[PDB]
Amino acid sequence: GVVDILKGAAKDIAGHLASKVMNKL
Repeated sequence: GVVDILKGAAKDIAGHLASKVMNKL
């Protein structure tokens, strides 16, 4: 449920950092 999905959040928010670098270079 929401509990499990919460795990994907850390991956999304954290994974977002990587995407930020892509937009830069």
